[PDB]
Amino acid sequence: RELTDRLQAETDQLEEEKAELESEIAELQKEKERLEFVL
Amino acid sequence: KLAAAKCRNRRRELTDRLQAETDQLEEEKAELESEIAELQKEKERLEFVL
Repeated sequence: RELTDRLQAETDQLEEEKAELESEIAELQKEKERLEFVL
Repeated sequence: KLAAAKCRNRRRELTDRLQAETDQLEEEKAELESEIAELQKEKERLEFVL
């Protein structure tokens, strides 16, 4: 289980970055929607 | 009429740029999802053999 943990630790890193991207996407869409629908 | 069309195009320009940025982030997210898959694909090869 030693070689598998380095893999999982790198998976964890990528998952944080992915969550950061999803957070940016949602915020930009909220802004887009603000402009589109005039809110 | 033409002046109203200018403000419209400027916002439509802005909303398009917000969408072009979104598409870029979505591409980046897709690349991250590949790398994750390739890593889990190996965590299973090893865990399988081990």
